[PDB]
Amino acid sequence: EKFLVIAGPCAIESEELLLKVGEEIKRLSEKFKEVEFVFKSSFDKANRSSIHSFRGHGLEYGVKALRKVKEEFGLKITTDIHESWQAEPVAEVADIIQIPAFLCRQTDLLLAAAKTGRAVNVKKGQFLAPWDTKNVVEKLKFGGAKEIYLTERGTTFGYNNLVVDFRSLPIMKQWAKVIYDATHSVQLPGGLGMREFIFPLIRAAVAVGCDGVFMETHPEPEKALSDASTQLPLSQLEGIIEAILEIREVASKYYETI
Amino acid sequence: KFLVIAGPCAIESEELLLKVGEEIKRLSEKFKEVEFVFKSSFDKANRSSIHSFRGHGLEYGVKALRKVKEEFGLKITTDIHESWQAEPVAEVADIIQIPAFLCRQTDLLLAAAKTGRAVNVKKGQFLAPWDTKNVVEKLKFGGAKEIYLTERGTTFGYNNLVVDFRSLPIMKQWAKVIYDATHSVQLPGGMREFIFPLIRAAVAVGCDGVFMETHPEPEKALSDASTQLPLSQLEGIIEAILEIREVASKYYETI
Amino acid sequence: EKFLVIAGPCAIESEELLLKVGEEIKRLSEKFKEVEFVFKSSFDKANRSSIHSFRGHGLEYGVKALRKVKEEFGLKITTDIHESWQAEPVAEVADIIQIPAFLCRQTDLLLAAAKTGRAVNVKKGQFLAPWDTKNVVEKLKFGGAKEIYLTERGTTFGYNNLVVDFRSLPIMKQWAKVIYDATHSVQLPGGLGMREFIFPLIRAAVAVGCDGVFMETHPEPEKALSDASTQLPLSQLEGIIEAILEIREVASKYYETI
Amino acid sequence: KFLVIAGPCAIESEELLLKVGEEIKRLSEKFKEVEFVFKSSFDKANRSSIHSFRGHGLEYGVKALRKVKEEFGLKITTDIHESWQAEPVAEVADIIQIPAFLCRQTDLLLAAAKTGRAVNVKKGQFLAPWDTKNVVEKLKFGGAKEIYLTERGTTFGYNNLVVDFRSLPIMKQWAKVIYDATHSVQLPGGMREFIFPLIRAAVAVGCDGVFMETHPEPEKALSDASTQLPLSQLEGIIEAILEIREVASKYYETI
Ligand SMILES: CCC(OP(=O)(O)O)C(=O)O
Ligand SMILES: CCC(OP(=O)(O)O)C(=O)O
Ligand SMILES: CCC(OP(=O)(O)O)C(=O)O
Ligand SMILES: CCC(OP(=O)(O)O)C(=O)O
Repeated sequence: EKFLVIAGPCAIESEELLLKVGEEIKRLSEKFKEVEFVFKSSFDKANRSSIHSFRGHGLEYGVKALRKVKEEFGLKITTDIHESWQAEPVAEVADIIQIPAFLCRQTDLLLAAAKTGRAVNVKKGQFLAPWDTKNVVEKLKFGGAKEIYLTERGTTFGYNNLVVDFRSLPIMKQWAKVIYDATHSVQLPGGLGMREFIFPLIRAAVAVGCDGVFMETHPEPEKALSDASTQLPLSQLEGIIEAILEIREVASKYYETI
Repeated sequence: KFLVIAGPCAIESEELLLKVGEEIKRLSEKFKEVEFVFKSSFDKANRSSIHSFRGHGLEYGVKALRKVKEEFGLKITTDIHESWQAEPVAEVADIIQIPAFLCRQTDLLLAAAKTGRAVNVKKGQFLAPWDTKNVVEKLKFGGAKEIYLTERGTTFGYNNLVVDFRSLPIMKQWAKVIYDATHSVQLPGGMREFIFPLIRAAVAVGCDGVFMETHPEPEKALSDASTQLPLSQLEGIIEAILEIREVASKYYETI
Repeated sequence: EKFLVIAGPCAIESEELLLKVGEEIKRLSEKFKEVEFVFKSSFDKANRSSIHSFRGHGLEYGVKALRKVKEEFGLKITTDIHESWQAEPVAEVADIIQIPAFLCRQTDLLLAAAKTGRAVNVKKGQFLAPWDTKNVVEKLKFGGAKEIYLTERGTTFGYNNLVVDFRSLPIMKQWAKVIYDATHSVQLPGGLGMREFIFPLIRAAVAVGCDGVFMETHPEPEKALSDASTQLPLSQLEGIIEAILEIREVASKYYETI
Repeated sequence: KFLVIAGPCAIESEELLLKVGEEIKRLSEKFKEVEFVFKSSFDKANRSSIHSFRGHGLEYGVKALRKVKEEFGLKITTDIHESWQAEPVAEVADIIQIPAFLCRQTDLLLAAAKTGRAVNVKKGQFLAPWDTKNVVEKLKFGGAKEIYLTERGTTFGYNNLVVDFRSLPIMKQWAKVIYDATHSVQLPGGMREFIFPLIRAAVAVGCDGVFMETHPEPEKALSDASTQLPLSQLEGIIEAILEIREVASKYYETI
């Protein structure tokens, strides 16, 4: 099946930033024709740890910016919602509506996304066990969602640390397509992440077997207004994608049937 | 004064709230040194299953809670799940409760703070004790002056929560601390036998209040049936923690 | 029942150190007649993280020193063993043979301690679940142990951190007397512990209900050759004991029947 | 060359070792680029129950292992549990294995190092990856020159282990790293369905070898019956990880 690569800057710092990253993602989409690229960027970081951290420029501005990326590059779009009322307006541009990890159990939010007719990707909560995502999928199907994804992004392991239990991939695959979040899984919650572990863990993900990967990427991560310690330098995206496609190919014959 | 937040998990009916409200009113008159706050949720917005009980809506809930306050003169507290709910809930709620999964949702915290009411945030199962400092800062920036942080367990492997009592003294540095005796022993996706033992630990360590879900017939409760405390056992547990607190308070560490 | 207080310097730095601490423990034993005091000190720290850390002066020297404490103060003695051959020689002086947390599953060590006729106290491994101590007790009873204790000393919680799940107290009480280790439960494994949490957690232990407490104490912890960050200053011992006896008394009527 | 440590969990009989040894010898001839090491324990010294199978003793075990080496020319490895066992086990064991629960026992490590043999330490379920540096230092101080560290899972709540693959690159800084594919999925006090998936992850991340318990009829094994790999499936898994390693190795990070 066509492998999914969800990538883009963590936050919509500006429409300019989006177009710059979008241009590169479009270039890669022309090279890796076996991959379905989906451009991602949040119009609002509604759960920052600090009240002083960057959040965004609003839903209106964000949707407009994402619409520009789609119009200029013909790329599919995904962004996350935080409250039920945002589902409808976001659905006007987003091909995939993303549900934040902390909100994976909020029934009304899931239902709001599901009734839009768009695909829905739920980030698995850091508090959730793999088998408990079955009910998350059930809620979505109940709400009308026909294309559902579950994203592995790490599990609470002691304080300010996340561990990736790769057994979650084959478990969740039982009821939905599975995406591996390569950048959030190495973040150290409330720590201030370890970028040195992004590549090795993404290699593990495709060796185990998943339906796609999620990666935050920015031209200059150190200057990012969010996830500055974990966003992947844009220039490194192509090489990482080539590597995972190669590993996926050689491991694919061994992927177990669900 | 020591706070005791109690009531049925969900507003299954105003009748249920009245029955429980009558008992909490009685204890309220018996333990004058304790500040009682009646609690019940108008909506269980985060149930695991789509087929589980959620409630009768916000309007019916605020109505029933209004009835408890008017008929018994008890303070009220209930939780909100989206920003728009803050204002209407504040009409009756003396303390607005923020769900554990939603303790990092900035707009929900700000919305609650804006009402002028007290705010009690359930510490997320994913949050470290020291990371609650930023939660308090959001509420203060939002205008809140009476702020509570509630210990309700931390993710410990799958489908299990552990109470790290070191959290009580840590969180006390920036807010009043409440110990949730019923959700702390629940097994996500619990054991009532551990409720009393751990609540005794909480007061021995030192906290500003305790939170307990109580129901006349927990077995029939439409929510948290395995952990809600039988109404008839509430008085005994309250007297027990007051006695333990009386002796232990001598040793509570300064701030 | 008579509450147990197991206390003493972590390691047998010298026979002098033992006598100094022993004198204070003897004084307290005369005051707190409702408490059964047991003097503790390790003749060898056989599991230090670093090869460069202090271990001890040998079994022979240690046993001799402990024998001096018992002879001079009439105090019961306890120390830990690391290999089966040490059980017999240690049993000559130790009233209670202690089994290290990492070795709580080593069948031969438990059996070696059990056949001596002495009481045996097993530190619950940081990897062990409360209900899995039932088999530990079974092994001991099988080996002839008639007086058995299980000691709560924390559980692995992420990296370099331990958490005390107080539910373990009533669970383990089902099959053995339970001791709460107040100083090791706050240590941060391979961290370099937080002494500020020793007192609050010990208060929790007696409120929940246990059969005794274990505390490492040293005249000048900062100068200790082991557990310098967690050993309780000797001058603070009396006050801590008074406090837990007071809390135990008021909470005792509520202790659940196993 | 890549290391593959395999064999039945316990020496249930020299006959069993011979049957498994014959297959490992065959694969040894098929995969010349791989260094095979035959493994089996002469004693399961840490069983949960006093009534569980331990083995036939050290003498019978070393005897059977000697038979495997002599009859097949395969390297040998078995674990020790007390210091005195190091010398006699070293008579046949090319690699002395240190149990996970015993990875911090200084005298056991030194005893193993003194024999002059290679030493493979199972990382304790309680140990952080970076804390294995001190384990290596003990062995070096003891005279060991060939040192391995084996990833076998970390305590994750109760009766569960999680494999934090970040450990592979971290431990590689100071020793050769082996991934234990069978114990990493066992549930303390497991699921065979996760063995292959995680071993694929291990080679994709990068390691120096893999450890696998294999038995002709795992269902009848007297130890780790729920996780031992059926002998007939070993060849396929080895070929699979060699292919994945061949492609993935291009991306292994430098030291
Ligand atoms: C909050 C934002 C976010 O992800 P989580 O919900 O998994 O943390 C994101 O991908 O932008
Ligand atoms: C969801 C409801 C709830 O608490 P948590 O947010 O701590 O789970 C409650 O107290 O009703
Ligand atoms: C190793 C020494 C030791 O305890 P643990 O086994 O619980 O760590 C002790 O109390 O001396
Ligand atoms: C006990 C035996 C054992 O391994 P651990 O020490 O990792 O559990 C083994 O590989 O035989």
